[PDB]
Order: sequence, then structure tokens, then C-alpha cells
Amino acid sequence: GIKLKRLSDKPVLMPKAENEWERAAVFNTAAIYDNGLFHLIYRATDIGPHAKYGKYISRLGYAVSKDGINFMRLDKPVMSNETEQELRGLEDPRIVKIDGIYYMMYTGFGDRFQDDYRICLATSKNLIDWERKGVVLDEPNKDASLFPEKINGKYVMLHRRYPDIWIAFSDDLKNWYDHKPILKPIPNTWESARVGIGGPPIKTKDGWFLIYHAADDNNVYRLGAVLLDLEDPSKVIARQKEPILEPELGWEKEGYIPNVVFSCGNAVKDDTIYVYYGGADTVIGVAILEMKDIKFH
Amino acid sequence: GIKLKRLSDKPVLMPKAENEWERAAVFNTAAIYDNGLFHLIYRATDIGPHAKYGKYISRLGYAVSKDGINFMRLDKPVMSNETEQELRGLEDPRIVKIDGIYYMMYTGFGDRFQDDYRICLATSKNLIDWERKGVVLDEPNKDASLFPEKINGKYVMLHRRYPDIWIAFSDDLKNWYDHKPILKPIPNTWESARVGIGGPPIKTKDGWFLIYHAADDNNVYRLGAVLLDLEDPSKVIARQKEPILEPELGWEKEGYIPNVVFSCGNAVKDDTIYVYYGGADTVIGVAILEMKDIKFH
Ligand SMILES: OC[C@H]1O[C@H](O)[C@@H](O)[C@@H](O)[C@@H]1O
Ligand SMILES: OC[C@H]1O[C@H](O)[C@@H](O)[C@@H](O)[C@@H]1O
Repeated sequence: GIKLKRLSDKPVLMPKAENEWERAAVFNTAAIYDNGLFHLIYRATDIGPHAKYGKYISRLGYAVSKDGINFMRLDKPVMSNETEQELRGLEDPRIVKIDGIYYMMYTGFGDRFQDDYRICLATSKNLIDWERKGVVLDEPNKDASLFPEKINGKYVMLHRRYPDIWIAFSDDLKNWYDHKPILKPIPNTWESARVGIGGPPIKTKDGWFLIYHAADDNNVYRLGAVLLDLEDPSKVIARQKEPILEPELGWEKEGYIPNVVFSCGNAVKDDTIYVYYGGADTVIGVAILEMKDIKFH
Repeated sequence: GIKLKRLSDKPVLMPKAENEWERAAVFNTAAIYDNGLFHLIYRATDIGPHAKYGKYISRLGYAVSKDGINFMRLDKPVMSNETEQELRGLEDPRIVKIDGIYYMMYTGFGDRFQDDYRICLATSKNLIDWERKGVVLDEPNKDASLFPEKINGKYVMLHRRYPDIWIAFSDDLKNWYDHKPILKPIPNTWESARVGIGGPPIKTKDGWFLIYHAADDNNVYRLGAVLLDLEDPSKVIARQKEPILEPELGWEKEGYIPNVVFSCGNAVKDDTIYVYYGGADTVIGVAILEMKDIKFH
């Protein structure tokens, strides 16, 4: 069934040594198609994003493209480390647009104590000027996004109480209810250690199309695909057995974190899904899936 | 009466050594306030912008700001030299937005023969992806802009048949009529050698507020102010005798072209006009005028 098709044998975005904030790595980017352009809000670090290299700080950059492959980038981050919950920065943003407002969920990494990372919310009208709304769930959690529309009058979010994907609901984004797990790892497979969402889910005639990531027992990260019921997204309609994307190219296999592909963003233009993904926690690539090719056994 | 008030004793944008296309000078920028942000489309050269420095090529960059002083900038130009009319590049853009479309008029400098510079038009929905519409007037001309709305069903443009400011009208942007001069130099003053528009005119209760530039007999460029009738913009209601801005700071007086302030852009936020201007054809500054302070003798 489903396989993502790389648009290039080269990354679409790489670190820039001359800017401290994005000197070492650019990865794990949000992506959205709006007003005739592809927009990336990308994670960037000053040093290799692993504790063995030091106290890396993650910040968020902006890039834009007409074609989804060739990007122009701003010289300064659109969000920087400002709060105590963001001592070590902002990570892995997922963006949806609802009624003219962009809702970005990101991980605020504080590292002040065990499991000091939290899902946080920021909003914008223009993808440049971001207003912090605070922590969303006060618990160790990440890999979160809103659904791109309200379902039955409610905001819906995916999250990740380790090691499973969860869903929850809210009337106002301030308090959440009906938490339940929807997707778990599967033993003795490529998806055995843990799972988490990729980018935000995409609405389809047949259901919500959701890309997810998983790690195996050697911490190799790959992407997979699930389909959720439109009206009750807690119901998994289908889940592909095999991955849709695995580390294959040199810059997916080799980098600060080896053997990783990881998505936080999937932009849609004319029934084609552009999946942006970090390679080896170092660079950003892009692969596509035409909506007509979303087919589960 | 009217004096522009600098927001800073430093430029808001300067050339960038790392990027050849904007290595020498950034100046003469379009400016517009849209969707909560100030946007600049700025002229940039690889080489000092005069024949004495070399065969400079002008290209157009993008910068953005929340506050109108501190800008983030894209790493590549949004328009580059692509046609024969643009052999030496694109200069001095003026932008207005009409019914969701940005209309940029710029000078295409060909330098293939005497007076080979032409007003050209490009349009965009997003300020990044520009569509060329071609030469507007096939004659030696520059310092042109649309009015930011139609007047009595017609597009209106200002232009500059040397050395005077002219106006013309069009049904469709393809053919122009009712050309007439509206503003001339005045002998034995600061505005003796020539005049031309600054940025696009701004609509006011009392008339169209239009900033203009002029050179004196030693080629010192300064800005002035005129008010035009709302319904017939060929009628000058008032013209201030004295300049509203003159080269004063070191980066206005010294640079590739000494003693120049020159505007192609005036963004409006909450009844304040932000006038962006090239200093010495080298850097970009900003000065403001509150609409309540638009008062002519
Ligand atoms: O969220 C905190 C921390 O968690 C993991 O170790 C990785 O995803 C890192 O990139 C991240 O900085
Ligand atoms: O327009 C052609 C040429 O005309 C003048 O010399 C100046 O305004 C230059 O900056 C420009 O390149």
C-alpha cells in the first residue's frame, strides 16, 4: 500500500553555521500550505541535539517556498527560549489553521527535573508573530496537535502519554476531558518501542489520515499510517502493517541521531500531501503522497 | 509644518556581506503594513549603485517586522534579473494593495541603449511569488506607482517624465490616457533640479497625502510633501515649501551616493505613517508622521 515518495535525494533545508541558533541542526518542522506558499516552522539547535554534545537549545525558524522544495529562510527565529518551561527551548511544532488562526503545539523543554517537558500552545495570524498561551496538559507529554477542525463542537487533540498515542477533547482549550489511548506499539515489529503522531491529521472522504512515527528496539525511527473515523477519531478504521518511510538516504541514516525519519508537518496542495521530515535530527527532507493513493489493505 | 521623526539613529536594514546579491547596498524599499506586520520589498545591489563602482545589478529582497524597526530578512531575493528589460536588475519598487492583490511598480534597468529604463508591473497575493505583467509605459520613465484605490472607476498612476511628476489613468492597466504633469521643480530652492514621487499616496480626509523627493543643484536629495484633491488628483491642494526630511545622520550623508534620503515606501499602522527611506543609496532608515500632524500652511 502506502509509500511516501521523496521529491529529492537532497535535503530541502540544512543548518546554517553562521547563525548560532540554527548552526548545528534543522529538523522536525511544522508545515502548512497557505496563500499559494509552503511555510515551515522548523526546529533548530545551536549544537548537536543530544545530551552528549551539551545543553542544546531549540528555537523555531521560518522558511517559505513556492514549489515545496526550494526554500527561502528568515535570518532570525520566530520563537526563541523565553520562559522557564522553555529553558532548553521549543521543539517539534505541529500547526493547524482554524478560522483564520494558526494553533501551534510545541514541546517546552525545561530540564529542571525529571520529565520536565510539556505541550505548550502558541497562536498567530501570520506565522511570524506568535502569542504564547501556556502549557496545555500539565504532565510529561509531547507529540501533540489539534485536529484541523472542531468535531461536534469540540476541539480535539492528539498527545502521547508514553508510549502510546492518546486523544482528548476540550470546549475551550483550557481544560481537557475524555482522554483515551488510540494507538499502541506492537511487539516484535518496527513499531515495538513507542509511537507518536507525525504531523496533524488530514481530513479525507474515508476518515482522518494520520501519519505516525515509531521506534524499534534499536531506536530506529520510521513513519507509518493510520485512518481514524471522521466523527469519532478514537476509532481506528485501519492501520498499515508496514512503514510508509524509513531511513534510506545517507542524511537520513547518518547525523547527530542515526537512523531517524521524523515528521511534524504535512502540507496539502491540490490533493498532494507534502510530508516534511527531519533526517537524523540534523536536516529536513520532503516526500509526497497523492490523496488518491491513500489505500489500506 | 510637517517634519518626519526618525525612530532610530541607526538604519533598520543594512547590506549583508554573506549574500552577494545584497552585499553592497540595501535601499529604496517598498513598504506595506498587512496582517499585523510591516513588510519591506527592498532594492539590493552586489556592487555600489553607480557606474564608478562597477556593473551593479539590483534585485528585490523581502524583510518583515512586528514593530517597524527590527526586521527579519529572507536569504534570497523574491525577484531577480530575468528579462532583457532587467539586464541590470529591478529598482525602486512601489507597492499598493487593491482587492487582495499587491501591485508593484518597479524600474527595469536594461542599459542596452540611451535611457533604457522602464516602469514595469508585477503582481502578487503574498509578496513572495511575483508575476511579471510587463512594461507599463514604453518610454524613459521611473518613480511610478498606482494609487491604492480606483478613482471614479479608473486606475490612476503617478510617473516621472523628466523632470516632473505626471499622472495618468487607465481602465485596465494596459493602455493609459489623460497624461498630465502635476508637480514641477522650483528654481533656486532645494527642489530645483528634479522631482519624483516617494512612496504611493495615502488617502486622507483632506486629500491624497503624497511624499515626493527632489534634488537640488548639488544633487542633494530630500523629501517634501504635497496634498492632492481626492476626486481629481491632478489638482494640487497644497505643497509645503520646506522639506520634511533631509540628510542629517552620517549614514544619510555618507555612502555610495552622498547626501541622499529617498523613499519608495510608506506603511500605515493605526494612523501613523512609517516612511522607509534609503540613506546614501546604501542602507534603509525609518521615520514617522502621525496623520493628525498632516497640516499645510
Ligand atoms: O523533549 C526533550 C527531549 O526529548 C528527547 O530526548 C528528544 O526528542 C530531544 O530532541 C528533546 O530535546
Ligand atoms: O534607473 C537607472 C539608474 O538611474 C539612476 O542612475 C539611479 O537611480 C540608479 O540607481 C539607476 O540604476
